[PDB]
Amino acid sequence: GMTILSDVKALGQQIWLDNLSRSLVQSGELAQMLKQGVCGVTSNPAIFQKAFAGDALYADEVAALKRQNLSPKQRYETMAVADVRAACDVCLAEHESTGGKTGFVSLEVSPELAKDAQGTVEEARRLHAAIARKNAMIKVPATDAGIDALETLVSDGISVNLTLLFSRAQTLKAYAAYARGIAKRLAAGQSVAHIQVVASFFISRVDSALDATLPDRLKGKTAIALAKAAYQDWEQYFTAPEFAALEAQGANRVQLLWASTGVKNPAYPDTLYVDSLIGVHTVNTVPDATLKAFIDHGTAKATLTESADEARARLAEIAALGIDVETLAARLQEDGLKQFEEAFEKLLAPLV
Repeated sequence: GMTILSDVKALGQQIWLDNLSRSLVQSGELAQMLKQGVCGVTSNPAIFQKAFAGDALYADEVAALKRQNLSPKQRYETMAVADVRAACDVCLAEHESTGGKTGFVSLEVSPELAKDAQGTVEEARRLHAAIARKNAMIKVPATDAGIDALETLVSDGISVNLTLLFSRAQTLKAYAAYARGIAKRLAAGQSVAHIQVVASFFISRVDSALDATLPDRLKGKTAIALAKAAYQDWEQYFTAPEFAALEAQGANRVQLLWASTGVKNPAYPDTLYVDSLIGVHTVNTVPDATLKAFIDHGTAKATLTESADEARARLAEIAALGIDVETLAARLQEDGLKQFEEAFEKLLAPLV
């Protein structure tokens, strides 16, 4: 039942909605979610493509914007920034109530910037200013250029959702970049206590890539095993003396955020990923059908740290089979970028 969201909060995990649209906010639905236990919102270009195509409240806004001398991208950004502003306003009471730890809304930069660190910084600073809300996160793909940009943006005091992570190694590189940016601010006497970063580590796409060729004892296990190992890495990195010296001065840890947590394979229970990944100081962003499945028949238990030995043993067998999860991660990141660019070009066409 609905109280499960609060039960998961008591276990230390925030549940965010992996959807955004003009009607979600305007209808009052988001506000009612923010009072039932939902704690934030994520978007991406595919989410906006679907929203723009299906939500009747965009029609008048597009007609208005087509009367102005604007590029398709600016028309999109005006629409998306307006949705994000409005959602931030709905989430602001939640955000302020925790000292700025919850109640975030994320907006992703253009996919074409993913390998351009300077361009990413420029667009992220611009979108941060355009939204003009303390609870907005700018969402940046975790390419090498994105990790470069993360350090700069953190040093600028901007909260970031670093996305398209599939790799434990790349996630550790992101933590190090974050820490460098925090250290910069502390050295300059600048605030750090409101800077929040999440590392959006993708789940279902790993199983989708591998399961058809895995042996039976591993089908549907790899993504969860990776996530459990990533969380062990997180505990080690953020408790170490190096980070503790920053946390003592007000720095926040990065948090892992489980993304792509809708189940794609009908052979697995629809709550598999949510049920399996609950642990303290994490986030899980879910699509609306998964949110409703979890409310209906999910389970709130601290599963993320259970049986880490088995997770390791499974990852050892994945390697034994010749699957290099680092090569896989790079391929999944590049393919996610291609898919997001396709979605973005698809949403821009009707805005010409």
